[PDB]
Amino acid sequence: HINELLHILVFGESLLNDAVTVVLYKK
Repeated sequence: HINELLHILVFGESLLNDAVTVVLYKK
């Protein structure tokens, strides 16, 4: 799809890369 390419895209742009570490690093 490409309709949310604007929403779901930013909805978690980097906000995900920050939650993927704290859980992988500091766990």
